[PDB]
Amino acid sequence: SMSYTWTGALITPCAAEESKLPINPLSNSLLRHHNMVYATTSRSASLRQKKVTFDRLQVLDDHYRDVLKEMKAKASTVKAKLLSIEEACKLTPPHSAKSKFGYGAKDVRNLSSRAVNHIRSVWEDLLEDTETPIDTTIMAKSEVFCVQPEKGGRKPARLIVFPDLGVRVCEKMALYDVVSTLPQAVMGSSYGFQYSPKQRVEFLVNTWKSKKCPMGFSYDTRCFDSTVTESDIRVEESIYQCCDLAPEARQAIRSLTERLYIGGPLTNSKGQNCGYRRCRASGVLTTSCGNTLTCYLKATAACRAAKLQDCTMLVNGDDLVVICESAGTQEDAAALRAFTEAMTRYSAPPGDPPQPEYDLELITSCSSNVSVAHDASGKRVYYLTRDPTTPLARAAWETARHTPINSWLGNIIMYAPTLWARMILMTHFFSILLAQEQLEKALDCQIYGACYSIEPLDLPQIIERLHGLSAFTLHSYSPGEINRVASCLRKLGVPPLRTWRHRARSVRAKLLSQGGRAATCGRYLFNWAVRTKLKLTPIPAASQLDLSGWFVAGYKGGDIYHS
Ligand SMILES: [Mg+2]
Repeated sequence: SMSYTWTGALITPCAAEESKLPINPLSNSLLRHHNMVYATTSRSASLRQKKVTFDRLQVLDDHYRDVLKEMKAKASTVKAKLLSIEEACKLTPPHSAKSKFGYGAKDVRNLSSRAVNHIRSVWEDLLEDTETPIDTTIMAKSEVFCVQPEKGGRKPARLIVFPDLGVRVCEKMALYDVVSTLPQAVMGSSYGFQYSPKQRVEFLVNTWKSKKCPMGFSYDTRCFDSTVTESDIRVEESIYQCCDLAPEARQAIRSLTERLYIGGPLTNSKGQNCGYRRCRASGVLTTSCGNTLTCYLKATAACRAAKLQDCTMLVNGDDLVVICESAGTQEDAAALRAFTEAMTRYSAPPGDPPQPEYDLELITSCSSNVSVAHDASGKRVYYLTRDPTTPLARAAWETARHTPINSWLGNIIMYAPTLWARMILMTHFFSILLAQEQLEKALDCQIYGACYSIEPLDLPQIIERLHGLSAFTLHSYSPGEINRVASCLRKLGVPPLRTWRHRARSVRAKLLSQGGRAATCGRYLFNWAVRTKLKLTPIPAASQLDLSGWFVAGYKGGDIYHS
């Protein structure tokens, strides 16, 4: 069937859309080539619509059915709980999109009578009506990027599709426990969202070293959400139904599957009918779990079709990396083509054709790659890094324009050991918080799709527990990483590293001048900036903070707020 059908009504914005950095940047200090930065808007919606609209032809074989049965047997060990209205309400982010029924996220979190009474009626309606498609809103997503190195090369807006707030709270009641527990039960160590960055690199490095002769590849499915078929979504449900479930949870899942997950009408921000979806909606609770299960099922079956040997996969939503035993350069390239042909039959054709890779450091998955540096004792440390271009572009945007979600904080947390996060991101934002005395103020950021409210003065503890003490002492970065960063700073017009070393000293000195958590930030976060390096010992606070559910599951698109 067609992934989408369109009526002609436009994807419209809800308010003014900004597409460029403000006229005189609030921090030309970070980035000088302001014209390189842009944000996507609804103006490019039709370009995205063209890419994402096509007929899916899916052919399932015995390998697919075999793997599905294996997955179901593991799912059948799961017992899932229904969430109470109160528990589900508390998972709603404070700035979640308001309901058309006259209440908003604040009312949901406060358990207001209007909100709670509507949510209860939405729940009963899932039991009373098993078929009527549930309405969804379609919008163009606002995301900031740096322009392609081809003069005028811009990505079009992604299209987000989500149901009303009342429905989203009902999804949590029925499915939050399922999507939080089932993927690991089914996929075991292949489930990527159970790992912190440090644990992910460890799993990757250990997997690499376990092969007599390792070969690895990432597989990029073209527009994964659009490739998800009605069959795939019902197969996903068939896995959920293997859980022990409350009767109303079973029904809610059955109704949500047929009324929302498999497809439905698309309404624009003006309330006009835009058309019809028959693929994955980006903005429902099951999107991350569903994509991960579907990708894992198709890829695992595809490895079997391709006769890849000793495959170990790591799956994060639509992101896939596999490491296996090599059969020779020639036989690998052939196997990889067979794998791609199998994935294509399963309705997951590639964007960029995959390439066998015989150096772990050259594989990028989840936009990231493994690289190597050295700690104080000169011991080899592996860490995850990425090209810093998008993080820096978004940092510049967030410095110049007010933003609800602070991607720079998420990046500092997730990439704390990197050369660019330590020298640029940390230096830049700590100077800003220092100047405005906003240091103590908690900020919103996302980790694996879930929203968290985090105090920047807690970064030392967070980083140590997540990445290890070596995150504060890494030196001797790889030539490839140094050159990638240098090239990035050239392109964006970011001042040279040596310069950041200077600003850092000033910041470090000011932080120490304050004492307390501020002083701890000075000592640990900026020890790279001095030669007379303060000896760094494990912080007392590291081990005694609530980092429980930070790396349990993926929640991208699921409207989840943690703590
Ligand atoms: Mg893809």
